[PDB]
Formats: sequence, C-alpha cells, structure tokens
Amino acid sequence: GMKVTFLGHAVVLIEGKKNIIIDPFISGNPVCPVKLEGLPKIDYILVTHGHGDHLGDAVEIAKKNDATVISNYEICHYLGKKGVKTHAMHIGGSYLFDFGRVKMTPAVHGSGILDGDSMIYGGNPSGFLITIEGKKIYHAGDTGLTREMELLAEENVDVAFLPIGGNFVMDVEDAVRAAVMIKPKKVVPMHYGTWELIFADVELFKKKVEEKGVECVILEPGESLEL
Amino acid sequence: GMKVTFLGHAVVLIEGKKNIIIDPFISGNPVCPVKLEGLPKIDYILVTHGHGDHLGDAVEIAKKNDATVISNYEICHYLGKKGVKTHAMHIGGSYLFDFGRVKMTPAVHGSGILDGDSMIYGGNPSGFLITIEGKKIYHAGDTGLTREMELLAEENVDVAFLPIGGNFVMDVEDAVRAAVMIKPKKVVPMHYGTWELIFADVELFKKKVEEKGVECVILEPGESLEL
Amino acid sequence: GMKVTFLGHAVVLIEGKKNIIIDPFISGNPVCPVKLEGLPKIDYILVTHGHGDHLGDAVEIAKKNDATVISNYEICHYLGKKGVKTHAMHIGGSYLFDFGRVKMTPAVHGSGILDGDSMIYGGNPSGFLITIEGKKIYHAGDTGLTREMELLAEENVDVAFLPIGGNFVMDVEDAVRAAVMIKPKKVVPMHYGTWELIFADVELFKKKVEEKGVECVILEPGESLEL
Ligand SMILES: [Mn+2]
Ligand SMILES: [Mn+2]
Ligand SMILES: [Mn+2]
Ligand code: NI
Ligand code: NI
Ligand code: NI
Repeated sequence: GMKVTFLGHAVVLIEGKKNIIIDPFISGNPVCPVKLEGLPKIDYILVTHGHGDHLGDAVEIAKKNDATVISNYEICHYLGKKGVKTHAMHIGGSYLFDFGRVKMTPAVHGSGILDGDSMIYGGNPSGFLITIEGKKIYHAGDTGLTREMELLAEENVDVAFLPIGGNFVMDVEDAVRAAVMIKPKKVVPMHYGTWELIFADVELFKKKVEEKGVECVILEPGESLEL
Repeated sequence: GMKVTFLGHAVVLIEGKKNIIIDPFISGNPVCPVKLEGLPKIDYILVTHGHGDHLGDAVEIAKKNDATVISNYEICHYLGKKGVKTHAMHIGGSYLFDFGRVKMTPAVHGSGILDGDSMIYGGNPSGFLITIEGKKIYHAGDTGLTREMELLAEENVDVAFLPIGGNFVMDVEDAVRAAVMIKPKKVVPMHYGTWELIFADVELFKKKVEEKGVECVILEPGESLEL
Repeated sequence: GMKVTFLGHAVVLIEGKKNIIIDPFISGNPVCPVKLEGLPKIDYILVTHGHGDHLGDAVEIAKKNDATVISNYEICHYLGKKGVKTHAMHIGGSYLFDFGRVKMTPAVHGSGILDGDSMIYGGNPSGFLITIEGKKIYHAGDTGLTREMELLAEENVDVAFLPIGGNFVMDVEDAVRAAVMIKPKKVVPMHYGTWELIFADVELFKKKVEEKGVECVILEPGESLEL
C-alpha cells in the first residue's frame, strides 16, 4: 500500500518499502510545495530526460541520500562525472530492482543537458513503467503523442501520469488521445501550469478523458493517492 | 488565400498575412532559384532539424527581419547564442501564433548541428503540421517511414511535403507508403535532385502515389500553389 | 550462397562476394571467439549506433582494409575525422551498393560516442535491413520494442537478429513480441550473456518464440548459417 504524491510540474514521489522520486525538479520549481529539506529519505531517483526541469536536483538528492539514479546510458555518464551512483538502462529496457521492476518507455521529445552554457547530449528521452507489488505506474516524461504508447495497453496500467501543458509536450487534446491509446485505470495530468507557456485547461482534460471512459484524478501539488 | 512556394531541396515559403519559411537553405543551395535578397519580408522561420541543408540561412534571415525562429528546445538554445529570437517547442507540442497554429511532428532521422568542425546536439528531428485559416500544411522534414505518420490521417491535411530522395530520407517507394498512411488531399515531393546522391525518379513517384488515390503536384523550385 | 557468422554480443559477419561486418566489437569483447587478426578481408562495416560495444574496432578495421563504414550522418562525421572512409545515410534511408541494398531502420535507444571522457552526439540509433541476392537480413541494433518493427513484416525477412539481453535492450518477453511483429523466417537472439547485467535465458526465448510460430536458431559465437 504505497503513497504516490504529485509535487508539481513532473515531480512524482512514490513512498513504499523504498522511496522513489521521478524528475526531482524541486529547487526553482514555482509550484512545488516542498523544499529539498522537506523530502523524505530517497532510495532511487528516476530521470526521464536531460532537460533541467526534470533532471532538477538529482545530483544533490542522490549525494545526500546515497541514492541511485536510474536513467539512460548518456545521462548516467554525465551524472557519474558528478560523483553520483547510477544504474544505466536505455529505451525499452527493464530491470528488476529490490523494490520492483523499472522499464524505460519510448517518448518523442529531446534530451539535452544544459551544463553552464553548453548543451550536452543526454541520449534519447523516455518515460518509465514501474511495477511494484503487482501495481503499475506509468510516468510518460516529456513527450508528444506517439503510437509507442499503444504498447502499454496490454499492461493494464493502474495510474498513468501524462503531460498536458502543450508547446513542449502534448496539449489537452493529444493527451486525451494518449489516454485512449494506453487505457490506464486512472490518469493524472501533469506538466501544466508551472509557467504561462504551458497553461492548460486541466478541468477540460478531466471532462474529456472521462467522456472516453478513463477515470481522471486531478492532483494539486502536494496531493497523493494510494496504490 | 495564401501562396505556397517550393524553393528547392526542403525550402518551403508560405506567403499570407504573415510570411513563413521552412528550412531556409538558400545560400549554397544549388537548385534554389532565389538569393537571400530575393526573399520577401519574413516573419517566422521553421527549422525541422539541425542539419545544415535545413538550418541553412536561418540566423541571417532572422536578424535581417527581426523574425522568430520556431524549432526544438536544443536548436533554439544554439540559435539564441547566435543572437536570434526564438520560440522553442518540442516533438508533438503545438502553439497558437498570431498567424495560426504550429505543431512539431515526429520524424525518424538525426539532428546534429555542424558548428565549425564540431557536431553539436540539436535535439530530435521533426516535421511541422501548420494550420492557417482552417487549411493544413504538413512538411515532414527529413525522415524515414514511421508509423507516427498515421497520427496525421485524421487531420485531413491539405498539402503534404514529403522527402523522396532516398539515402538520408525516404526513397520513392517508402514515400508512397507514407502518402497512403497520411492520406493528404495533395502531396508534393521534395528533397530530391539537389545532389546526385539523392536523385529520385519524381515522375515515377507521381505516377505511383496517384495510383493509390492521392493527387500529386510536382513543383519545380520557384513554382507555387494557392491554399 | 553467403555465410552469416555470429561473433558474439552484436557482431555479425556476412561473407559473400563482398564481406560485411556489423557492429565490430572485437577487441575487449569477452565472448568474441576471434581477434582482429582472425577476421577475413572486410569490405564494409555497418555501425548501428555510437555506443562502444557496437562502434567497436570500426576505425582500425576500416583503415587496415580500406573498407567503407556505413552509418548515420553524425557517426560518419566522427569517423571521417578519424581518417575513415564513410558512406553516410540516415534513419529509413536506403542505398544500393555493389553487393546489395542497405536500409537503416528505426530503433528506440541512444547513440552517444564516448571519446575519452566526452560524450559526443552520434545521431539517432538504427538497425539495418540488408538485401543481398533477394535474401534479407535484419539486424535490429540496440533497441527496445517499437511499432516501427511492424513496417518490416511485409519484407518477409529471412533472418532477423534481435537483442534479448534486457536492461539496455529488449528482454526475452519483449523480443518475442518483436518477432511476432516482424514475422521473419528465422530469428537469431543476440546481445546477451556478454556481461552479467545482460544475462538472458536464451533457451526460454527459443521455446517461446517457436510457440508463436517463428523458427529460432541459437548461434553460439563463432557459429554460422548459410543464406
Ligand atoms: Mn519538461
Ligand atoms: Mn536533408
Ligand atoms: Mn549494446
Ligand atoms: Ni523536456
Ligand atoms: Ni537531415
Ligand atoms: Ni547501445
């Protein structure tokens, strides 16, 4: 019986036997209700791609917790040079960790790491399919609509986190199409409202996806559900 | 009632209330019928990926026009350091500009930026779906055949620009398959003939795609259609 | 009547009128039964992506043979600076060489080139569809499961090499799904066992894919089949 908390933008914290955080953009995240000090003990950090609003505080959280960062090969190379413990994977690959299974899923996006004024290659972007005690969480990362999402329908995902903010990621209309492709038991919208460029009508998303038969739960930053 | 002009290779100029150019490879483009001075006022420049035969003269055109370059996050970072005004997006994302909507579409290709002798990471490659006054133009950028194109069928695209030159991009046979996937009202072949490596039998493309029920319009560089 | 030899990890050697090697990771490859000196004359080297366990000894093999390396634009740029003869292509593109046709196929993965301590951008990762005297070989490169593989079903591939090692690439279960998508006449598992991280139950793969109606041939490193 784990606690899954949305912390704003794309930050998702999973508290169970082990504690896992995805795309830990805490410092400088204007809708994040906690500071780094407010986080619990962290065991794993999952990073979907290199962009700073996802990579976030991964280095500091990992070092302060002796946590392992799970990401693609190229991002882990970058982090390794920062003195961070990593477990590299790549797109479509999966591994069984002490807490459960992680699979990196395809995304259509980019994965540059901005280090000073230099854009470093951070592999290709992903999402994560996480299986813990028979329960499945999908975090799509940053992505546009892609037919690769149809590969997830047979998984019978319990909770799918989908970006709806538009411009850099799917807007509301395409995220509805994604929800229909994936057919999760519940969908949670994310990556909206953080800046005005990614404003989204989240109430309209909930209304439209529920009309297609998929339950939607709107989590404000700091709110949680149990799996 | 806009004027859409093919200027050779992958260069497409849209003249309406605002003027938009896609992949503005003008200087050094051996099939381009105009020089930079021959271009009209430009409001927007769309860049599908980092390769020089698409990025082209984007920097000079933007600075001489105070134009905005629309491209992915990584390419816009590169251009920003060149003093260019940008509006960053990423794959599958869309935004409503003063002239109409632009959506970046998935492509399967690469996006290196050659800066001197260094290959800079330019994100992931895209195409563009452009909606202006209810009319839709698809420019596929450089790409191979991908099932992501099937996402465009429901758009009822008016004009689709598809590469047919082979080697770096789809050849004639795969571009026919793409046309069948997308089902646009009209298809225009591009990215062929510019160099001998990308020779294509464009008359055979027209013949084969029309046998599948899709009207093909062959535009020589400098020729145009109205939308 | 060509000889196709699996040399371990992802190394595939095709001996015919011309000799072709794919992802020539020889030196430092712990399951490779030959040393560089043990290779025959090489005419072409195909590199699916930038990762060192695939790029491998491409530079030394090419220079010692005056061989041409076929890969994406970005990888060929890197190799060109190493003094290597290249023929650049990109994803979905094809070209007819003196020995037959090569087409680069989509993969979902990454393509960083590790040069010293720097990660260089090596384009996007691919596989190869090779057509020689009417016979077709698919080498998927490193990849996760992707619907782009369904584009290959109509090719009636004779032999498909698929990664099954998990973590960085498809595991056994997803590779079975891939085999069903592609429907080749025979499948050969690869990219497993080389390190403990990519252990795979290869006998289980053979059993499961044959239950789906696809013949599987397990080649130990050094074993071959004729096409
Ligand atoms: Mn983001
Ligand atoms: Mn091009
Ligand atoms: Mn590999
Ligand atoms: Ni992003
Ligand atoms: Ni290109
Ligand atoms: Ni790899």
